[PDB]
Amino acid sequence: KENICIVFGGKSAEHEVSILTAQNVLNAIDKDKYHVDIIYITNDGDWRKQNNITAEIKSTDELHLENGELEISQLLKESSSGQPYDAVFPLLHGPEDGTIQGLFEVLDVPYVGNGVLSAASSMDKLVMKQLFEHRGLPQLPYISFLRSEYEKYEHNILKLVNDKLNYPVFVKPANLGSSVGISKCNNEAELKEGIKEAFQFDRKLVIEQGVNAREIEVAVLGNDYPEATWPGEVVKDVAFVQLQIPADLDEDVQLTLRNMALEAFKATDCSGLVRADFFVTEDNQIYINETNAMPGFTAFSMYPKLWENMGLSYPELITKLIELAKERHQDKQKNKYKIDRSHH
Amino acid sequence: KENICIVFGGKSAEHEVSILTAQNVLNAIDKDKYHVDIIYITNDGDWRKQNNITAEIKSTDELHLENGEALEISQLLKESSSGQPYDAVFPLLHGPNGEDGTIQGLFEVLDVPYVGNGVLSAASSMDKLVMKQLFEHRGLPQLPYISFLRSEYEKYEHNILKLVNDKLNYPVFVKPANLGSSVGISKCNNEAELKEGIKEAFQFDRKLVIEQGVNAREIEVAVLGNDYPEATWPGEVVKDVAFVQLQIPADLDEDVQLTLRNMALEAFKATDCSGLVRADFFVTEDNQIYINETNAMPGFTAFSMYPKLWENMGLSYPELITKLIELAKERHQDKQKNKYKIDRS
Repeated sequence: KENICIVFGGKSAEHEVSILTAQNVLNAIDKDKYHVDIIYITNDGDWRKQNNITAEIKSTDELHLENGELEISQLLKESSSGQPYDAVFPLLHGPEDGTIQGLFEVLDVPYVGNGVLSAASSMDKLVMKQLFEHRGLPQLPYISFLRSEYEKYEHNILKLVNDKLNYPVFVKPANLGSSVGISKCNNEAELKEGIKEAFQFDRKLVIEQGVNAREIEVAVLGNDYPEATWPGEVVKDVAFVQLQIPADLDEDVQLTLRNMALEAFKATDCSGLVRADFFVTEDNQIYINETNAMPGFTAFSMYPKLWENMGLSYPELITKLIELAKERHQDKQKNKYKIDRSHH
Repeated sequence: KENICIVFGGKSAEHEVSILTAQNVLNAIDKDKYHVDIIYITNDGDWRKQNNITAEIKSTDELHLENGEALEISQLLKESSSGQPYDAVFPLLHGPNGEDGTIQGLFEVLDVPYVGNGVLSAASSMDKLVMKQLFEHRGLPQLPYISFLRSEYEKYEHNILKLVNDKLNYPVFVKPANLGSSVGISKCNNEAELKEGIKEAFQFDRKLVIEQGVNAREIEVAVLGNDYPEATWPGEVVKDVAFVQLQIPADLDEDVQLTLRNMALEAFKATDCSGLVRADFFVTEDNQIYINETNAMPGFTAFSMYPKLWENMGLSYPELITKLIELAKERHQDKQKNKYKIDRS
């Protein structure tokens, strides 16, 4: 029997979605196969652990833990069965991405999903776009700069936005995911204001050409030999979850999107999973928008539903993610041995 | 006094250097200005704390090392033995386990202010392929190179070997992308050697870089700052052949030195560094410049390149340590300020 730790909560009011997600995962997890503990990280950063979850959690209130089992390191290094975890499943963004993965790595705890680089890469929209560019994936025109750069080269930068992009454009802090400080700008005065607004939240920005496009998402699962689902659509009458799986798109367009999703996964060197989010215009021009390293993971979110469409049930998906974590961490340690052995 | 913690040792034989660097740093810190705790990470990865270093560390044996207090990872790591939070934590160790970027992640989770590079910059300059991609986007010159995953070599071996031939001039270097360990690096003079060289590197890493090699001079530039970084004049390790005395500034034309200074700033920005970086270039006999790598955690003994480059600029080793602390606090205040505004929208 394998020991699993679900970690959820977090310093933010991504709180409720994190708790809900944990309920879903806990209630889907195969239980005579998995011994399961939970750690609720409160907002204040108190880690509260409950051991050996056996019953269906009927209510989200159950998971707002009060009591806790030790220090952070002790919480993570040992399962309730007295032995290390086979996998820890983070269902929180760490105060951003990549930080909690660092902590797991320092503790040598096996964990689900993306690693440090890939998590942080995907959370920085500029880095992400540069990785996608190098890989040959199509993207909309954009510009990026640092505050230091804007402070010295404003006129030059604002000229770039005019010669290179068509309004409307979006100004987007590079380093959030929260959508704060995003602004749609229809002209240069709006752009100027958008930049000023945004720099109140971040020291680095991307200015992207807007499009009218469908929002098409592909789920990828794996480590070294990832697989991609048929795409799904986030259907919306107005751009500013209702899902259609598979997406109403030509077969050839679906195949291209599946293969680009695999390329996007590789470009940011993902592990475990990624959701690749595209723009597909009414003429079937395809741009990758972003990858999401920690996609919504509720029983009804796009990422699990894309897998269900392929015949991979939600309990089976969670199992697959866990075995991937196990494999990745096993492979890390084995290469350590070979390297150690080389040094000797 | 301000309150500082130095973290050193780690899961490696980086140990002896890391210990010496901790000594140097500690002896460079004015204890009437700073209250200093240290944390040693043993090879098995146990954290051991020694409080309130007040005297010169005349020898390493005066450090307790494994014999400091047994430390769990907890909110406590933010608190000095004075009972004040640390103003800055100075990591003088790598990612034995994980990558670079992992201890930074731990510090961010615990909201500990720390010196130097953040998660993404640390991790990106430790992955040679991401690093190269970032430098290419920034328009910095680099030697020709190819990269691939094991899974890609597995199914496209022929095409890849032919890409090497059609793109790279032999000899080439096979480099694991994710180690700084030099384990699995090899110099390959033809396809036969390359093939061997690839097979061997894949024993240790799942992603490789193949690079056109060049014998050339190795020239380094130090950069210090967060949002308004400054670069040193370049330096070089003194030697007649390219196949521990430094020359600072390097024996290079002034225009070449200036170009390098500015390239170092660009490399700093390309990997979104904080605190510092060392940019390491190749410069050929005809003054062709290629950035080799950035180093997010460059050697930091009293006699190391990074410190000596600043010394030539008039910034003493103690002043350099104080500046890095001040940049650490600044960065962390900036995060706190940003989180507040974000949260309040």
